[PDB]
Amino acid sequence: PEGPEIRRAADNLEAAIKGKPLTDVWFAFPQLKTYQSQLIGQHVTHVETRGKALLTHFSNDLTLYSHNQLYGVWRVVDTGEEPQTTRVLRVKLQTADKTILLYSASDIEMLRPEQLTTHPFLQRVGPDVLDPNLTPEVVKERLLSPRFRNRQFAGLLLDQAFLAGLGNYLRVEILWQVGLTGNHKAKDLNAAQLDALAHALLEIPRFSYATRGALFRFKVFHRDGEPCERCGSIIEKTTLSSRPFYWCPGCQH
DNA sequence: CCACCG
DNA sequence: CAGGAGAAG
Ligand SMILES: [Zn+2]
Repeated sequence: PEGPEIRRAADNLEAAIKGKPLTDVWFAFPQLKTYQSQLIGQHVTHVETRGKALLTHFSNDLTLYSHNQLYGVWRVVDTGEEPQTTRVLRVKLQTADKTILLYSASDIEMLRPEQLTTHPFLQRVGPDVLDPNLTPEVVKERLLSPRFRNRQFAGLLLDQAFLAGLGNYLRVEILWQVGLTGNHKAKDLNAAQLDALAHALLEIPRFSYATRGALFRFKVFHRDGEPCERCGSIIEKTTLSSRPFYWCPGCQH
């Protein structure tokens, strides 16, 4: 689950419980139990996302930080319901009609307002690809900036200090869209390619967010052994940056 | 380069 | 049941 999927989840958490008084609050972790009574009768004011970090803001200036990594997932249920699952329950935020449940995530903590800028992940993250205020022109500047112009794309497009919310499927899909392998740096692109990359870094995540739940589809991710829809070569699966990697040898260079 | 499910 | 599927030491 990458930025698009986390923002879709956050939207569903807001539809379920934004603004509604909490009738019960439960945390599995011993260090979070102290906040249960403190949050009963408060409400979620909004669910913010910064890339894959999810920030559940409450009406008393606390914010729950959660990060699902590769395995966490939120579920929305009617209050009192809890469908059988083998997953470990980590957070329950309950209101009169709907409850939200966080399963499996291990990175969960309660933040005071000052920590929204000093928490180690929140301090390092770059601009979010789903932020409508972030433009292709600003992404082009970021690519060409001294800080990032010499970085290889293979790792750059996984690094949340560059653009928050990109993960491996988005890396693979963006590089195929612009015809590039991961072994390039922004300093070496021509202006047309840089512009194409800047646009794709925003437009593919935004299209996935809008339509994965003309609709988003994978062009190469998990399509090894299939013909590329652009040039017909057979898509390959390898590893890149210690993660799987999908690409087309006929049209990515 | 710690942390559910062929 | 070792190893595959976001991020930091
Ligand atoms: Zn191709």
